[PDB]
Amino acid sequence: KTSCPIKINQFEGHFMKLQADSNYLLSKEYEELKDVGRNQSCDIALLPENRGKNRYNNILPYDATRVKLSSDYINASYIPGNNFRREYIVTQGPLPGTKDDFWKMVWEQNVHNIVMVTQCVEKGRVKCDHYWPADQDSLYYGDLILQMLSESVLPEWTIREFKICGEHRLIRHFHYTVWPDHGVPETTQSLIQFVRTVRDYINRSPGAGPTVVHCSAGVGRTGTFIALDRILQQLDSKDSVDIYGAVHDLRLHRVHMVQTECQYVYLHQCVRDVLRAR
Ligand SMILES: COC(=O)C(Cc1ccccc1)(Cc1ccc(NS(=O)(=O)O)cc1)C(=O)OC
Repeated sequence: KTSCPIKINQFEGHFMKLQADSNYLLSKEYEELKDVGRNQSCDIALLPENRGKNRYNNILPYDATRVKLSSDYINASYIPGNNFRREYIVTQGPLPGTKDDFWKMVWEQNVHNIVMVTQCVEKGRVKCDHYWPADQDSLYYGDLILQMLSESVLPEWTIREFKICGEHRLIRHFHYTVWPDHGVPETTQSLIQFVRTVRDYINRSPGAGPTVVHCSAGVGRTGTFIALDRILQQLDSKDSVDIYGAVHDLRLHRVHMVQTECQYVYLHQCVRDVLRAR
């Protein structure tokens, strides 16, 4: 199994079924995805030299799908989307000691858009280094110089633009700030409108490499972001929605994508609201 495609007109009822008896069928479903991708090794991320480069010792990219730096090690994975095979690069939240590698990756891979769906610290627990500059002052990261051009705060996300000088790119950073680790946003609408805003900018980024998405580990809130990005496009696009198949494809690429069942529920809730409203 692989893809479970649902007719738009059937989605609501189907979601109800999954929801019946304390989420019984949904629990069964989320559970079929448990073993997807589990055949794959992570030997490179385990090399001694790379140990300090992983934020979590049990969240490591598959060798088969990892992003290589042109010492080639970053904790990052290529991920297919609705449209192409290297549609996203998914990564952990940079560490103080990996932020130069992360920006080196952004530069080499031609990325114009970065989506961050973690806070750097939540309730005191560290999640992600503050790997861009505090303000308008420029900073080096390895052999790159970065300047923050602009920073617009909104209630639920902040959009920054960076200028990178390498060996003249404008990078847009999309920071959603109210997504609790291991949890889900307080509403469907907030993330639905964030994704739609991000997709709009990605749509307008002619020539861009992969979109970067990260959270803390780069699995749960990252994977939910991307599964949502994928499915909202199917909804505009198609007579079907494939949530199971989105999450399945993600898992073939990186461990634990969509990391709690409640994130999997929340995906179904978002489709349902978009479909109720239309
Ligand atoms: C050593 O680290 C772990 O075991 C963690 C988080 C954790 C949990 C309990 C105690 C310590 C760390 C790693 C982890 C996994 C998912 C997230 N959420 S995400 O940032 O949205 O992907 C954060 C952190 C985990 O859940 O692995 C499956």
